[PDB]
Amino acid sequence: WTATSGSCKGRCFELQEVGPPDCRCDNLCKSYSSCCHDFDELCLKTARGWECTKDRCGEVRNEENACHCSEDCLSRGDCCTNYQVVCKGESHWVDDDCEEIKVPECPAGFVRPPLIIFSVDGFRASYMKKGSKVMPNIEKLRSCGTHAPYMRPVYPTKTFPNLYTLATGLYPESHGIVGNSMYDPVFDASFHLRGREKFNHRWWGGQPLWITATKQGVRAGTFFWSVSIPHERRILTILQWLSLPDNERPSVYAFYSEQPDFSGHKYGPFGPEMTNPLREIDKTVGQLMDGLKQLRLHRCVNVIFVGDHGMEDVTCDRTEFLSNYLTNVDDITLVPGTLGRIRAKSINNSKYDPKTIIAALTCKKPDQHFKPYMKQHLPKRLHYANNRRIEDIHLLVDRRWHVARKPLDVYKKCFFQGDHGFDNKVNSMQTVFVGYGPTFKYRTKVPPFENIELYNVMCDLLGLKPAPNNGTHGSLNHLLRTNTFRPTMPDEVSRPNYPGIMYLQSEFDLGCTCDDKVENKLEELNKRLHTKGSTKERHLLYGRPAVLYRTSYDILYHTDFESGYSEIFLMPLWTSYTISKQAEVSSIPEHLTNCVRPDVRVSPGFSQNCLAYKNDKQMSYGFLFPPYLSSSPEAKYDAFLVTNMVPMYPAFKRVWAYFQRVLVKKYASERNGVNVISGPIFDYNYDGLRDTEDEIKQYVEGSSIPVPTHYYSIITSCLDFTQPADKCDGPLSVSSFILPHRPDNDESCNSSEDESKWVEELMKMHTARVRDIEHLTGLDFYRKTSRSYSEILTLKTYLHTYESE
Ligand SMILES: *[C@@H]1O[C@H](CO)[C@@H](O[C@@H]2O[C@H](CO)[C@@H](O[C@@H]3O[C@H](CO[C@H]4O[C@H](CO)[C@@H](O)[C@H](O[C@H]5O[C@H](CO)[C@@H](O)[C@H](O)[C@@H]5O[C@H]5O[C@H](CO)[C@@H](O)[C@H](O)[C@@H]5O)[C@@H]4O)[C@@H](O)[C@H](O[C@H]4O[C@H](CO)[C@@H](O)[C@H](O)[C@@H]4O[C@H]4O[C@H](CO)[C@@H](O)[C@H](O)[C@@H]4O)[C@@H]3O)[C@H](O)[C@H]2NC(C)=O)[C@H](O)[C@H]1NC(C)=O
Ligand SMILES: Cn1c(COc2cc(Cl)c(C#N)cc2-c2cc(OC3CC3)ccc2F)n[nH]c1=O
Ligand SMILES: [Ca+2]
Ligand SMILES: [Ca+2]
Ligand code: NA
Ligand code: NA
Ligand SMILES: [Zn+2]
Repeated sequence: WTATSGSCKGRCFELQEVGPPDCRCDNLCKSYSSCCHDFDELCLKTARGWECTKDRCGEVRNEENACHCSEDCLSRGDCCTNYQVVCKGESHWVDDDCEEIKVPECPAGFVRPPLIIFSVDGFRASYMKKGSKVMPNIEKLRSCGTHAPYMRPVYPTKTFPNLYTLATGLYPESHGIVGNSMYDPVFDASFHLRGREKFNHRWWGGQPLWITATKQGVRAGTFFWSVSIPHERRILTILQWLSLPDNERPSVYAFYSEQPDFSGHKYGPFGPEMTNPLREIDKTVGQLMDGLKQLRLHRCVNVIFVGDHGMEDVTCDRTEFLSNYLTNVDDITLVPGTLGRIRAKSINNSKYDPKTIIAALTCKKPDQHFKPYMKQHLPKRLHYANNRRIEDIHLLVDRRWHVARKPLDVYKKCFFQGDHGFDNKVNSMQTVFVGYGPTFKYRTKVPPFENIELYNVMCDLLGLKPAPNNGTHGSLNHLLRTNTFRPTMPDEVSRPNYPGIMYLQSEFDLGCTCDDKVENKLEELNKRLHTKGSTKERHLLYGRPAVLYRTSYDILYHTDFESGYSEIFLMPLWTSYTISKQAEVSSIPEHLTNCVRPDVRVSPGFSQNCLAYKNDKQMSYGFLFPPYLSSSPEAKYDAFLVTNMVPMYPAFKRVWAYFQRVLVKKYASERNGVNVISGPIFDYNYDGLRDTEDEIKQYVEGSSIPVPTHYYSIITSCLDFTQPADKCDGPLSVSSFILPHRPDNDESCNSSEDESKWVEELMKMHTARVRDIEHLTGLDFYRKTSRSYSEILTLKTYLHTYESE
C-alpha cells in the first residue's frame, strides 16, 4: 500500500528514499507505483521543451517550464543546457578545441572531482569508429581523453549481469545476477526483467559502488532511472544535484541510456535505423557537457562513457530447437535465447538424468550451432559455475544463433534482428570505454581490458577503499594521471626445499622400469652443475613463482627445465622451461617408451608409482616437461623422472602430446623463443580457487595420486619479437590456457580427425589470463622482471582472444 496524498513540493528527485506507506518523490517511485499524486506535475515538467531560444533569453521566470532561460537560472542551477550558448554568446563544448586538463579546475567548496558514469546499453565497440561522423561529442570525449579500442564484458553478455558487474567489480557467479532471468532454488523464487521481485535485496550480492561510497561518507546520486523519465530530465536532474550546497551534493552520479540496445534488437547492430539512436545519444552527451561547462565543471568532473555489452545479428530463423534432439522435451525447463540453461521441470521426477540430456545434445547434427556443457566444464575464463542459480546444464550458443525448447516458443511470443548474451570473447559482444577528466590521461589509448576492473578505478577516482572484488587493483593504473594505487607483491608463504641426492635406487619400489643403465669427469661435473641450477637463468626467466599458501615443496633443477614439486600432491605445482627459436624436436626413442625413473632427490614415500597407473584401467600419464624438446640425448633422461609425471586420461593425452610435440615449437618459431610454465589445477568445487587436499574427489586408483581437473600453460615471450624470449629488454607478451582434463573428447566434434584439425581450436576456447591460473593454483608469477609492477598486473590480466580485429 501507498498513501499517495503526501506531496513532492520541494522534494523532486530527493536522494534519501522515504518509507512506506508515505509517498515517494525519488527517481524510483514510478517503478514501485509509489510516487505522490503531484510527482508528474512538479517533477516531470515538459513545458516549452528542453532548449532555450532567442525569444526566451532574459524571460520572466515561469516555474511551469521544463528548464529556464531567465537571468536567475544559473544561480538556481536549472537553466536549459544550451542557455549560455543561445543567450550569452558561448560555444557548445563540442566546438571548443580540446586542451589538456593537467589539474582539476573546480569551484570553491568542491572536496574532490565528481564522477559521472554515462552508461549506454548495447553500445557495441565498433560503433566508436563506424558511427564517429554522427557522434561528435562522444568522438571528442574519445579522442581527447583516455580510451580503449574496446572493453570486454562478462558472461553472459546481458544487461543486468554486466551493469551490476560494473557496479561491484564481481563476476556474476559471485554477485548473484547470473542472467536477466533466474530461479533460485533455496528461495524457490524467480527473477524477471518485468515486475517487482527483482527489487528484492536478496538477489543483489557484493557491494555496489553507491553503497561503498555511502559507507565511506561519499554521497551518491541514484544509479537506476525509471524508463519513463526522459533523458533530458535525467541530465537536468544531475546538473541540479551538482548545484546543491557542499554538504548535500553527491560526488558520484550515473546516467543510463536504454539505447542503442532497444533499437539494435529490432534492426540489428548496423541496421540503417541505428544512425538516429546514435545521433540521439550523442546529443545527450552534448547536453551534459554543455551543462557542465555552464556550471564551470567541465574541467573538474571525471566522466566515464561505458557500455554493458554489444549486439549481434540474430533472426528467428537461426534458432535450434531442443525438440529436434530430445524425446523427453516436456520434462525440462530451458532458459532460452543466446545461452541455454536446463533443469528438471519437476524435482519429483527421479527419471530425470543430466547425463542422457547432455549425450542427446552432443554432436548430433553436423552444423549444430550450440554445444552442451556441465557448468564445471565451461571454459574457466567465463567464471560461470559457482552459484546455485546457474543450472548444471549449460548450452553455449554460437554467435548469430538462438536455442529454444520447441518451435511454438519462437512464433507464439519474426520480430527481432539483434541480440546479445554470447560468449564474452566474441567481437560483436565487445563494448566501449572512454574516460575523460583531470584524473584520466590526455589523448591516450590503452589496450582492451575487462569491465570487472572498473570498480577499483571508480573507487580510486573517489578516494574510496574498494570492497573485495575480482578486479586486480593496479592493472588499470595506466589509465590514470594521478590517484594510482600502488600495490605490493604478495608475500611468499612457503619457502621451498632444495634437496640434493638423498636416496639410492634400490630404496624405490614403484613398479617402474627404464632401459637406462648406460655410462667421465668432464661431463660428470657438468651434469652435477645442471642438478644444482646452472641453466636455471635460461629456464626460469621471471623468477620462481611464489607459493601463497602453506605447503611442503621442493625445487628440482635440470638441464632443460626447473620445477616446484609438491610433496603433498606428489607432482609439480609448476614446471618452467625455455624453447628457443632454434630448438629441435626429437622423438621419444624406442628403448625409453615406457621409461619412468626414480628421482634420487625425493623420497619413495613422496613419489608417484607406476603400479597405480598399471592398475587404473582408465588413467594413463604424461609429462610436464616434454621429452620431445630435450636439448640432447643425455638430457632426455631427465624428462622421464617420476617427479615430472602427471596423471592423464588417454583421451587427454592426444591433446597434450600435440601441444608439446607440435605447438610449443610452432610458438617458439613464431614468437622468437617461448618460456613455458605448465602445471596441474585442482578445482573440484568449481569455485575458481585452488583446492585444498581434502577437496580432491578423484585419485589414481588405489593410490594417493590426486587427479587434476585441468592442466595450464603460461607462454611468455618478448613483445618486441626481434628479441629472443631469453634476452628481452622491454615488455613481455603472454598467452595462456587452462585445459579441462577430461576422459573423452566429446567437446570436440571433430576429434576422430588428426589433432591438426581440432586441438588448437580446443585450446583457443580455453584461453586464460595468468590471473585465472593464479587463483586456481595459489601461485604468483612474474616476481622477478625488470618491469613495473603495474605493468605486470596488466600482463597478468591479458587474455589472448583469438578473434580477428
Ligand atoms: C571474486 O571475488 C569475490 C569477493 O572477494 C570472491 O568471493 C569471496 O570468496 C570467499 C571464498 O569462496 C568467500 O569467503 C567466505 O565467506 C563466508 C561469509 O560470507 C558472507 O558474507 C560476505 C561478506 O559480507 C558476503 O559477501 C557473502 O555473500 C554471498 O552469499 C549471498 C547469498 O547467500 C549472496 O548475496 C552473494 O551473492 C554471495 O554469494 C556468492 O558467494 C558465496 C560464498 O560466500 C557462494 O556460496 C555463492 O555461490 C556466490 O558465489 C556471504 O553472505 C564465510 O562463512 C566462509 O567461511 C568458511 O570457510 C572457511 C575457510 O577458511 C572456514 O574457515 C570456515 O570454517 C567457513 O566454513 C564453515 O561453513 C562452510 C560452508 O557452509 C562449512 O562447510 C564448514 O564446515 C564451516 O561450518 C568464507 O570465508 C567470500 O564470502 C566471497 N565473497 C563474495 C562477495 O562472493 C571470489 O572468490 C572471487 N573469485 C575468484 C575466481 O577469484
Ligand atoms: C538498467 N537500468 C538502469 C541503470 O542501472 C545501472 C547503471 C549503472 Cl551505470 C550501474 C553501474 N555501475 C549500475 C546500475 C544498476 C542499478 C540498479 O538498481 C537497483 C534498483 C534495482 C541495479 C543494478 C544495476 F546494475 N536504470 N534503469 C534501468 O532500467
Ligand atoms: Ca544491456
Ligand atoms: Ca576450488
Ligand atoms: Na592405466
Ligand atoms: Na569428439
Ligand atoms: Zn538488449
